[PDB]
Amino acid sequence: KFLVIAGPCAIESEELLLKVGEEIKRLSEKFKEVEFVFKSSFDKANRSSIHSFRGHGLEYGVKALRKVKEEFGLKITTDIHESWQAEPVAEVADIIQIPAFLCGQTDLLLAAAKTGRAVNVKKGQFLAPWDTKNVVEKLKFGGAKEIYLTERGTTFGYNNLVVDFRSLPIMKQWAKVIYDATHSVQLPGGMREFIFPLIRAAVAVGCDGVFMETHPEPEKALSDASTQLPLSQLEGIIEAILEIREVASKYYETI
Amino acid sequence: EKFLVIAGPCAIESEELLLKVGEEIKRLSEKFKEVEFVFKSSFDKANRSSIHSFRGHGLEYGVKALRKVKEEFGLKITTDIHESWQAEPVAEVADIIQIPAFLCGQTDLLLAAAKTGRAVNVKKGQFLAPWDTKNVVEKLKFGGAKEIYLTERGTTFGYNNLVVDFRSLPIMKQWAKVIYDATHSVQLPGGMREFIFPLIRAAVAVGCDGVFMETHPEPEKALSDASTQLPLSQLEGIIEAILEIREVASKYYETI
Amino acid sequence: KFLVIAGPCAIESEELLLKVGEEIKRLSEKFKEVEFVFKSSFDKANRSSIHSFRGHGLEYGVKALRKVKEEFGLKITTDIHESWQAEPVAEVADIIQIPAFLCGQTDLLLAAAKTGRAVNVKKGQFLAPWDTKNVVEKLKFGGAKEIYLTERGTTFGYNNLVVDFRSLPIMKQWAKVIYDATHSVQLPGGMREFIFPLIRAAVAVGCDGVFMETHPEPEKALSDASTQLPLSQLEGIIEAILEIREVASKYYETI
Amino acid sequence: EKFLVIAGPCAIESEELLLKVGEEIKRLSEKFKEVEFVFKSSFDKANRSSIHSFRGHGLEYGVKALRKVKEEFGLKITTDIHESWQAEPVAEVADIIQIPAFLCGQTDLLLAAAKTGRAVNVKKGQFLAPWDTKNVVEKLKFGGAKEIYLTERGTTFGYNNLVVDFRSLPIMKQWAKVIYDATHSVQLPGGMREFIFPLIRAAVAVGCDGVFMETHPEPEKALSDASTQLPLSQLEGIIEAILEIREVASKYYETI
Ligand SMILES: O=C[C@H](O)[C@H](O)[C@H](O)COP(=O)(O)O
Ligand SMILES: O=C[C@H](O)[C@H](O)[C@H](O)COP(=O)(O)O
Repeated sequence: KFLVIAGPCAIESEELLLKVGEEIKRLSEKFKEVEFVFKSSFDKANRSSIHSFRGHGLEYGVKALRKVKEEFGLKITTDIHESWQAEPVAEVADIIQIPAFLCGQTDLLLAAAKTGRAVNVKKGQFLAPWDTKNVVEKLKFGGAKEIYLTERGTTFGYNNLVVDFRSLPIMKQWAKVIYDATHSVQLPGGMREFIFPLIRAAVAVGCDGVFMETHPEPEKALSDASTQLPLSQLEGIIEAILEIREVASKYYETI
Repeated sequence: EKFLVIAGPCAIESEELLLKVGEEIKRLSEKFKEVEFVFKSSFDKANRSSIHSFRGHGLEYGVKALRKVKEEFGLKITTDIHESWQAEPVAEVADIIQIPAFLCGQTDLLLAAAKTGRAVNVKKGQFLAPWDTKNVVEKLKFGGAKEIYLTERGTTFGYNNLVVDFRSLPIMKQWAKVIYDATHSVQLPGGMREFIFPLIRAAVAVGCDGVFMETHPEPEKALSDASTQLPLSQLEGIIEAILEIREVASKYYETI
Repeated sequence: KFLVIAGPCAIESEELLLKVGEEIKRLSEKFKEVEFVFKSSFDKANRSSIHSFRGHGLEYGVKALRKVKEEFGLKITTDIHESWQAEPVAEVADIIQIPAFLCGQTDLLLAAAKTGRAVNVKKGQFLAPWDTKNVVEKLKFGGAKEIYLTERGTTFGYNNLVVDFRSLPIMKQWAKVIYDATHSVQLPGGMREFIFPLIRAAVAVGCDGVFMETHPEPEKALSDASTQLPLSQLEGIIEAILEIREVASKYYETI
Repeated sequence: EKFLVIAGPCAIESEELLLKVGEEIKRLSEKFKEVEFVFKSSFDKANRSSIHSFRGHGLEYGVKALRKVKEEFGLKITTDIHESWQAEPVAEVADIIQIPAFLCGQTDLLLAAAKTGRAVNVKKGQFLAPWDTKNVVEKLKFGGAKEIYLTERGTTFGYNNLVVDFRSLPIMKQWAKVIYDATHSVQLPGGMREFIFPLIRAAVAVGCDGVFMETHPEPEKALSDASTQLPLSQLEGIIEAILEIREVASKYYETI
């Protein structure tokens, strides 16, 4: 079924995770046709500034995510940054996420694949659509069975990203495709006004799921404040994409 | 608002080809009554890569052929101009005067089109940022244009490649009606037909005021853009699909 | 010999042209090894705003340029924007310049070639280096014998241009290459601080000439105010590029 | 200031290959006394496109081979790290710790290199703007780095292509010494050796603190970057040329 990956950008506190988790649980009950996966990072490994928020550590993060899975019975996903983190994370993560900048790091991919868990690789801003084939092959070599490729924008000049929707049908040739509606509109080193419009495009073209970061009060988020979606708007956007998908799916090309 | 569909053969290879495509467009206009069809075809391809490629049969012949289409089928007409002097004669048959992408900044050409009293559709240059189309519209308004369109046809992305930045649609909608060019946006400067349909679906899901599509009875035999012109028999199905997606997505279109 | 095309961006007045022309004449006498060509546009056909300065017309422009050629005996070059302007311009212009946005307009190229004059085509911001071969062929078809291709930057994201120096050796395969030091640093819709550094790169790589707009008081220019080079700095930059060229020329690849 | 030349085989294919290249570099260091040579070679290619491509013989073997080069030729050494834990062992032989382009933003890796007390050279990411390297340097300084370098190795320009924006050299010089990577800047992601020499000439004419060049006795047989590694016999001539261009251009280098 259609996948929806959502949650707060960073694990600011398990309290925050539980609040967002509650709403995601509710939506989960309202849209039985959709598979929800709760996402949150235990560490922001590449903030621009050394003085910005990174997180509270892997242990605190895995624990908080554990609380969410136990308290709401929701699937979990979080990203790893070095090979050694794959094993401890796979304890609670149903899907291991590979950061865009690290999509080419062979050891990280193999470490993730070895855990037996599903792997979702964010397509690097520097990577061409057809070059993701090699990424998938590495993961298969490492034993991965459930593989996802996430479109999150491509470098377009300086401090700007563009979404080349031709990438969706191309990557679909070798993996399930997810569209990241949050980071695709960000300006490296973004405009929330473009999040919904581009999400509509993604489902009209055809993808296997959408990725969206949401926060009760984006204004106060410790990361991606200007792009995280207000929690109260999540339901409406999901309903909208299911409606558009229902109609457009009739024309999705056979890949 | 009535959705605009601009379609027709890339070039006026012959008056016969035009009537053949025109006949099909006329039939679709009778079916899709919620759509405003505009027949398009260039009397001249002024910037073919090679000096040896087909350009056309001249302005006189072209206007004459386009007039035959309007007279026989009662369809609106659009064609592009390349120099200021062409605006007047072309305005005699063209309901919408098209401004080529490479020429979207030529002040005199814009002014020439504007003073004819006809609608003007400017192809956004492959080098132009979406927010910079504001001054292009300002020039047209200054010149007397009352009905203005901006067409998204891709942006330079490395060498011999174009990418469609759909953020341009809501941005340009701030100052003009927006049209999505489904044919030229997938061509590799100096074409990939498999991406025509998916990208047009994205355009209507995002929200635009119309779509531009070149169609030919037999693309394979086309004298220009043979790789991207849509087979005529496929037009009806594409239009039905974009109307369906437009309908379901419409309640979510943001207000400017 | 090495070509140096210089002059004020636009013909603000024949007075301005004579002042710049005087200095160019002087430099002409100081550097006999260089072929100087005076440049100035009689019309800025694509200003962003309808309210910006365009010029005083073709007649006034051709007349002013005529005064410069007669009073100083300097070669002349100016750009045309529509086919009909080719003939009247060729009366005084030794080199007819084709604007970057119009480098693909067949009739404009043929009209310029038919005049018998030399033709310098500014490479479009949208054009790939290898695609200039077709441009040259069009001009040869039209009778052109002396053909130049000018590097002036390539579209790089929005409102930015990058100079891919690989273009110099590539275009050299079919025409003489000129490097435009002024427009290459401009930000469409620029930083004067990068003009000199990039000029040095151009001569180190290897070109047949340089193009530079200069004005007695750039601060007061009616066009390209932030990028035109102060007249007083022209001599030093020219001396610098001749010195660098003298040394680097030993390594210019055989094309 | 003493010009820096970082050179060596892309990968440590064997300790034998290293000594062969090292011998030539040692000879050039005796001739070009105004140059500070640093021998470079990766103990691991952690991001080859294919899982089937050559990666290396391990960290232990690599450090051992690099140590043999330093001991036998008395040359400075540099190699890249891919994860935080590698910084300590690598710092035992490496005078300069290199940070891969894709990893230029990984805070922990930067911090790990910085606390070793060794110099750190960060390859500017293909996705990073020149002005955004300021925070990368800030992180290193925060971590204890006293000698920092930023290497220009090209920027993403469309698909499978990189362009070198030479404006980056004077921009990055504001906060660190700048090195120009002559090998990777001409490679087509997922190589054009004919552009290596001309672009390196541009780099020195613009002004940099050093150049980075991969060289192999027989590029054709290289296990990595066989298309762009410079034939060893050509190194001397390239170095002489950049020193000559640097000299003549130097009086014109702008002050930061
Ligand atoms: O503006 C021109 C449009 O891109 C056309 O598709 C153009 O005529 C391309 O022509 P060619 O196939 O000669 O490059
Ligand atoms: O960062 C990696 C450098 O670009 C190398 O040249 C890299 O290993 C490229 O490898 P491949 O030839 O497998 O794509």
